[PDB]
Amino acid sequence: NFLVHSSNNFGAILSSTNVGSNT
Amino acid sequence: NFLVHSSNNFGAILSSTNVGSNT
Amino acid sequence: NFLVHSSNNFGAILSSTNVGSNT
Amino acid sequence: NFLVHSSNNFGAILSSTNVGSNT
Amino acid sequence: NFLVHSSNNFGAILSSTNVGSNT
Amino acid sequence: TCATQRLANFLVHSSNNFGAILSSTNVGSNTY
Amino acid sequence: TCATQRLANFLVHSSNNFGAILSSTNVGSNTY
Amino acid sequence: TCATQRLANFLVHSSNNFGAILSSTNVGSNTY
Amino acid sequence: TCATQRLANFLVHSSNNFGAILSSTNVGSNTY
Amino acid sequence: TCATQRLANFLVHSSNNFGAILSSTNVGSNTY
Repeated sequence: NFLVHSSNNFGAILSSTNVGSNT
Repeated sequence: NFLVHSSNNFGAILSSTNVGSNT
Repeated sequence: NFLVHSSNNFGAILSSTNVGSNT
Repeated sequence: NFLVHSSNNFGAILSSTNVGSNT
Repeated sequence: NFLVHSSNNFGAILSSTNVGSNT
Repeated sequence: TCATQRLANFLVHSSNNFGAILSSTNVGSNTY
Repeated sequence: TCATQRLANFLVHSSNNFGAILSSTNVGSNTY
Repeated sequence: TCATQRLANFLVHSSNNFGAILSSTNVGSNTY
Repeated sequence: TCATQRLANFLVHSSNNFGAILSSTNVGSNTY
Repeated sequence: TCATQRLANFLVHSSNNFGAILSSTNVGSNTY
């Protein structure tokens, strides 16, 4: 399909539900 | 399908539900 | 399907439910 | 299916439920 | 199915329930 | 890269949070 | 990379959190 | 990589947390 | 890699936590 | 890799934790 590669960065995620791609 | 490789980084995740891809 | 390899990093995860991919 | 290999790292996980992939 | 090999690392896990994959 | 702490105090209070509350105080320590 | 702590005190209080509360105070120690 | 602690005190209090509370104070010790 | 501790004191208190509380103070000791 | 401790004291108190409380103080000793 669309062949993703994030190569992202973060931090101090809190009380969320989803952090990242989905299919 | 879409063949992902994150290569991400984070820290100080707390009280979340999901951190990463999903299918 | 979509053949993931994370290669991620983190730390100081606390009181969460899920940290990583899911199928 | 989607053939994952994490190669991740962390530490100071505490009072969570799940840390890793799931099927 | 999806043939995982973690190769992860951590430490100072405390009072959690699950640390690792599940099926 | 010059960095140093010499601080006296700090207080925190919260009755019953539903969410979370951080308190970070570090020096020079890069965090991934 | 110059970094050092010389600090006197700090206090924390919370009745009953539902969530979490960090308190980080480190020097030069890169954290993954 | 210059890093060192010379600190006097610090206090923590919490009645009954539901969650967690860290307290990190380390020097130069990279943590994975 | 320069790192060393010369510190006097530190205190901790908590009535009845439901969760956990760390207290890390190490030097140069990489932790996996 | 320069690392050494020369520290005087430190205290800990907690009434009845439900969870856990670490206290790490080591030098140069990599921990897996």
